[PDB]
Amino acid sequence: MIEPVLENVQPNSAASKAGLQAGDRIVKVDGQPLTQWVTFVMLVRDNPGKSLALEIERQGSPLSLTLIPESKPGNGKAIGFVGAEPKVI
Amino acid sequence: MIEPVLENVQPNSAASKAGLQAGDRIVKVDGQPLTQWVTFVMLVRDNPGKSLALEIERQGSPLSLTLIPESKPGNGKAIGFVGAEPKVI
Repeated sequence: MIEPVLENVQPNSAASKAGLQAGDRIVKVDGQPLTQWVTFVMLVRDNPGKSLALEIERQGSPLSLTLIPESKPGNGKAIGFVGAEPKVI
Repeated sequence: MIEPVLENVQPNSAASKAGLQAGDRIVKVDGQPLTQWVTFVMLVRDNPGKSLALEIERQGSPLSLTLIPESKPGNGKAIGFVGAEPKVI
């Protein structure tokens, strides 16, 4: 139900470094289409330090960006984080 | 599908101030039961600067905490943020 559309981008995060912005919609990761935030988050979690090739939509137009999921300060889990919050209905 | 269980808590956020920790499960907000992260996030979004009464579960035991959703630096939308990321399957 949560839409793959960014509400907020955190500073010095994978998302800011990738050039993501509030309002951006995640459309494809590594060529694979997605429609749910959880799909995107699962991929991010599973891929710390791996380049994900993103196709996003901004203002109805496509952009190709690279996102590399990172750890978070204070978190020692072997997972990647986005650095952004999603929009909710 | 995303579980109302925290994977990470951000510093100087509503969640850290509330005393929330990774692994905590959100069980009730203002007496109302929830089972999905989106339900919790909707409430947070809708309630900037309003005290939400949280019942959480940590290690299988209930705790009562207060959470006051806040804005994020650089975001001028009239909404509240949690200050945390959820666990995903």
